[PDB]
Amino acid sequence: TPQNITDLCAEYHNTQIHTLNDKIFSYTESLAGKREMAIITFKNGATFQVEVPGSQHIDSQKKAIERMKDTLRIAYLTEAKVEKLCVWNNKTPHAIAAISMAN
Amino acid sequence: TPQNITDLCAEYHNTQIHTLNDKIFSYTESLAGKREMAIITFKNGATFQVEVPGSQHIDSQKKAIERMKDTLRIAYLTEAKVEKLCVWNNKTPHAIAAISMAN
Amino acid sequence: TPQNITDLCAEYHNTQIHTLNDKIFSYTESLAGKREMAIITFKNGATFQVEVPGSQHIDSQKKAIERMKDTLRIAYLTEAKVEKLCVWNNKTPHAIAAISMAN
Amino acid sequence: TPQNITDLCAEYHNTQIHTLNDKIFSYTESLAGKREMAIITFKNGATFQVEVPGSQHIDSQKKAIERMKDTLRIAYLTEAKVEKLCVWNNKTPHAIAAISMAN
Amino acid sequence: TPQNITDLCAEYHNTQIHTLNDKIFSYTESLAGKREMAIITFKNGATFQVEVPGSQHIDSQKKAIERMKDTLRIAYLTEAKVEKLCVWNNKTPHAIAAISMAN
Repeated sequence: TPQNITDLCAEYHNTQIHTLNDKIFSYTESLAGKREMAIITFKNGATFQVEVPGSQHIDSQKKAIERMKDTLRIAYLTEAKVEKLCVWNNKTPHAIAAISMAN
Repeated sequence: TPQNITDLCAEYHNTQIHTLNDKIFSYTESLAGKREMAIITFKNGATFQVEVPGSQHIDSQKKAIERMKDTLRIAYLTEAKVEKLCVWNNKTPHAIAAISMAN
Repeated sequence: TPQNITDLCAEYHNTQIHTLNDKIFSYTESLAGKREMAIITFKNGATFQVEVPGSQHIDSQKKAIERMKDTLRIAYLTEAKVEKLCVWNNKTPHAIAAISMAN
Repeated sequence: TPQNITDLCAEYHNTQIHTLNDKIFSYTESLAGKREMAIITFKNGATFQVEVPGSQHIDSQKKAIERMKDTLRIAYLTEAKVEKLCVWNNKTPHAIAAISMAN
Repeated sequence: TPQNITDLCAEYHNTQIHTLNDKIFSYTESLAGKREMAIITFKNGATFQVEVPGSQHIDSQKKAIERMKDTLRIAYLTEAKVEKLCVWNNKTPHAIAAISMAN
């Protein structure tokens, strides 16, 4: 059972860590059909998505996808520094699997 | 697989982008029957709705409609700048499909 | 499709607008059986309730009732100014149908 | 239909009102099995619980129990003053039925 | 019922109290399949998890697990002082059973 985001990220294929150490620059969310997703950017130009729930996700990820969008919204609004994102790099924008926040 | 609200908005019929770059001026919410909806305005006089869930919405949009009203409420209370709205222009008030928040 | 709370309120019988332009003075919440409700007051004494869900409510109102109590609690804690309430005046306390926040 | 927490409390057997007019001193919450509950204390030592959902509860109370634990947490974190609690007397700690918050 | 986290903790096998009296240093959460979990750390090096929901959990614990991750995120973002954690010490990182917050 992993002790940090880097070790967690390494348990999966097609992932990587992006280190941001910065607040979120913009937060976007959509209710449009088949694009029920969130998109965040950072001032360095990096863009990430929380994917639309799909057949790629198992049932236990459903609640966590919803939570992640909650987390990104409040992080954005509080200007919380994002340390790292673990992302799947076989999607464009890279798809968020995990987030760490630290000052 | 869009990277921003403008490219997302462009995937749908009967939509357009409004650029606000302003905080929400007023936030209204109703629990009355058949009008379970939210309405927001900006100081420029613009009015937008989150529509009552209906037959025009597929299942996956229902959860995202609830999220959007949560987003608008907290955006309003924190005086967060709304960058852009993607809206359907075949409804009055124009109906929100997506929001971006920046600055 | 309503442009504002006054127009929305006018679509229903037994309603009226109260214009408060003030923050909520007190917030009360109960989980007692058959009294699962919220009550708010303003400094002048005017009292309003979010009614216990009952057979007068259609299914779509259930989520909106829960949303309204969430809204009143955060409005209270943030000292947000309530502009207007649309209420049913065939109940005591008058029962909230919609709320507008501005200023 | 009660105007305030004192009148609501008086509708029930084994209840009493505690007048605190003070912020929550401590907030405790548990996910351990059969102890899925919250406990709060005030600086005077008075201690209160939100009971684990049980056969004493009716269905309409389930969502309100969850809401009450939400309210207690955010009240604690914002240092909001608690005016009164209506509690059941026949449990230790006394079990919260209702809360009022006021300036 | 228990009046405090220490008494609550002692009701269970394989638990202990950690006394932190410090804000959370880092907050991590994951939506990756089979690792839908949260991890927190403190400046003293201590690391804790909210376990992925599984067969060891009774159904009533499920909502409480989701609540705990909510609480840890907001505690982190508000820099709220964590007093104590009750944990299962038969897991690595130690698994959170309960939390107490006090200033």
